[PDB]
Amino acid sequence: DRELAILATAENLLEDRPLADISVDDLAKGAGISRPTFYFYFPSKEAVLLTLLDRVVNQADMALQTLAENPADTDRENMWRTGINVFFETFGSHKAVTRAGQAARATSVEVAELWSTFMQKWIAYTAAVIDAERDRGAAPRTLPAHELATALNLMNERTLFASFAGEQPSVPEARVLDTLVHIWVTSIYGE
Amino acid sequence: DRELAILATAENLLEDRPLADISVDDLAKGAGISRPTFYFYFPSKEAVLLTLLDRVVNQADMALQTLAENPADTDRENMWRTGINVFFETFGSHKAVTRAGQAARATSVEVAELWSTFMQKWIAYTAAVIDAERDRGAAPRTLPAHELATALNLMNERTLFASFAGEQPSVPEARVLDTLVHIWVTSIYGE
Ligand SMILES: O=C(NCCC(F)(F)F)c1ccc(-c2csc(CNS(=O)(=O)c3ccccc3)n2)cc1
Ligand SMILES: O=C(NCCC(F)(F)F)c1ccc(-c2csc(CNS(=O)(=O)c3ccccc3)n2)cc1
Repeated sequence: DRELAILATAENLLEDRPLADISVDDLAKGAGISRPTFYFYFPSKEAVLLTLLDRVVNQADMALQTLAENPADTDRENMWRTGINVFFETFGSHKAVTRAGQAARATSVEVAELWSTFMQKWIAYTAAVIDAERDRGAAPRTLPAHELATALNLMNERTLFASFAGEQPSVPEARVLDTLVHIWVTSIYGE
Repeated sequence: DRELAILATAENLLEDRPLADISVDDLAKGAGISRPTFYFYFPSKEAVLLTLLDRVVNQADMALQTLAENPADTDRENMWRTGINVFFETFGSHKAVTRAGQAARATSVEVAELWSTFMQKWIAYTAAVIDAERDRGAAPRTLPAHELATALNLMNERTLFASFAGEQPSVPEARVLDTLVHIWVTSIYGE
């Protein structure tokens, strides 16, 4: 639609500059519509970023749902690698939306609440799998599962997103998946 | 001095509202000086937060230097707990400066560079200790030490600061030290 064109324009421009430096007029021009026509689709450029983030977050969530329904046939190291890889590939394929969406957590209650809702969901799912591993005798009962899950999820948020943004310091993007898998597997299966 | 009074006023006000909602006039009034007298001590309210952050960061750094010079007489779990505790206690004793200083990373190159410099230093020291543990045969050679150190340091930044801010999600403050120690010890000593 024109909606999909505004979203694509926003994602393209965000690869060059922050949302602060993008105007409604910029988004309209790229989508081949006028400013008032823009306001028919979105109330604000902040609504455009919220929608972009919502789509990327739901893409990751559905990928993880897909894996949870269809468990891959592998050792525990590859089970966790496959789950972390959802986030690495999904967010790493949308770096500009990731960077801008994280930055908007500071200024938008709707972005903060979106991020908070899905992090809670991914932590609860992490904990449920760690608890399943403990129930079947493959993982030791150490930390409370939900506390362990929370810190591992927060580690992944900061570490993946520092890598994608090329922050100093950061793990290089080509090393970050193996880095996180090591810490997940040792902390989940380690006495 | 009047300098110390401005710094104390800023830290007190930051416990109530963001730097965005604090004026130079607010800082002058609390310190018992006029606005132009304020500008004799600091160029801007942003300089006041930079100085507060610089003092808290250097306090943590010196505490860690103190431990590095005078190694406590304990098992490896208590060695790592004592190091992480520097950050938990130092930043956890200055939550308002922590929150505001992290938020200012987005808008101030000097705050971003301060934070980046010390994180590099703390990661290099982490890696140097992991490498010492590997050299003496107490830790296995798994991940490259500096990559492991980077992800553990970034985990601590996000997890400690989410706890202090009471974010949803977060580990409760009373559980966060034990949570992080578990993940450091298992990931550093785990095959
Ligand atoms: O990174 C994460 N969070 C942070 C997100 C960020 F960074 F902020 F973007 C994150 C990583 C992994 C999981 C997860 C849960 S359970 C599992 C195992 N795979 S599984 O059960 O789906 C599976 C995989 C393969 C075979 C069988 C089951 N992996 C959840 C969250
Ligand atoms: O949390 C950290 N970083 C993130 C900071 C944040 F969160 F962003 F604020 C952080 C935690 C621990 C260390 C560290 C290095 S080495 C050691 C062992 N203790 S030691 O060598 O100093 C020691 C202790 C006791 C006995 C002997 C030696 N601990 C470094 C950094």
